[PDB]
Amino acid sequence: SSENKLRQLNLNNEWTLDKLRQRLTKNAQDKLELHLFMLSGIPDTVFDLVELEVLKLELIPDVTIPPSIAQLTGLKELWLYHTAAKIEAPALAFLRENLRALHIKFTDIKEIPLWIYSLKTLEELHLTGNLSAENNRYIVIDGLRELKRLKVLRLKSNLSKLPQVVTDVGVHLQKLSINNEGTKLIVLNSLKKMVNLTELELIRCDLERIPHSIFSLHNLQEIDLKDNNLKTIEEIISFQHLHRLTCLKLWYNHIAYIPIQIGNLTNLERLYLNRNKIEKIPTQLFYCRKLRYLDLSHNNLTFLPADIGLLQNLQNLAVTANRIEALPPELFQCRKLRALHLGNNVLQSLPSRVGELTNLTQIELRGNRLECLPVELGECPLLKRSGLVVEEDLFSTLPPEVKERLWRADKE
Repeated sequence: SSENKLRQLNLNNEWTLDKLRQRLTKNAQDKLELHLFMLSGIPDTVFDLVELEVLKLELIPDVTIPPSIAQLTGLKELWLYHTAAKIEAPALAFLRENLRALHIKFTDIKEIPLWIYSLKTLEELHLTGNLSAENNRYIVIDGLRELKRLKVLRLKSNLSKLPQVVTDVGVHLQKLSINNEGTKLIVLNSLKKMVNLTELELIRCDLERIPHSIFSLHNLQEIDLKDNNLKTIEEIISFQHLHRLTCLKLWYNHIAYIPIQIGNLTNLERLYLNRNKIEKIPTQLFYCRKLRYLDLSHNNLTFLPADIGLLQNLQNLAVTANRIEALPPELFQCRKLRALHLGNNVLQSLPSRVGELTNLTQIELRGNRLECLPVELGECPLLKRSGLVVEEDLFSTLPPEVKERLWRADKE
């Protein structure tokens, strides 16, 4: 049509290849992406960007995805933010055979392309918006069954319950992520069907108690229950049967204590308990002897038990913003430590045994009640001034020789 042609010509003239290349971004996931927003359509010059991996369209009306999309032979992801998208069969056949991730943020069904359920090779789907209509609960995802290659489903949709169609896709799904924006999710036994899941995120779902369905997910490797108003977590006793569980995130809750049965989660390598209300660490936690990452920051801890020295694989330890008076000497038996986040405590001294931390590259000390610093920080071969985060006057207490080598290490 003549009207469409003139509008398209004008858009192409406004979006030269040089301008598009200046707009490209190497994004956080190291992917080459183009983001377009608030335009009248898609400039045809987009499809000369043959290196593109991610296309993001935001708030673009009346969009038609054209057959030249097949020129983007490395396109893997398409993001549609408030952008309805029409397509003909050649462009769709290309997406059906090559697109790996689809993100859609939508206001209502009008912004959901009916062709998305035919995207037979899709591995990830991310939906942000309400999934239901009158007499049509969860219709937006009824078609998930046809996405037989799907590995990752992310929903940000204020769900009262987990839709049955989700639990049905559990044979092949590997990662389920729900961000419920504080809407209480009721799980009630249906989650047990997602036997292939290795990663589960139930974020901001007002769970209050860890749901018992999780115990049936015997392939789980990682669980994240951020911001669910958890006060007690006795239910972790049943995690002892999840033999592949290596990452437990219960951060950002109201947890008042750590049950001793945490020590039977013996395959834990990363444990995040930061931003809770915990006052002490049970000694049984140190039976989690494969721990590499431990974050207990922003709790109410006064001391670290001597048994922390039994965590021989500990590499990153954070206890920021507690009220710890001193560090046990046994902490420095943890020879693999690389990072020690100790800020905003009430430390009065930093033990001389820090010199034994051969692999230390990062130590945050600010906001403590230190009068001086110990010379033995100079014994840490890999530490640089940029990794020693402390007030300048405290840094000055080190020997000039030590201070010289820390400064050099950065500039070398």
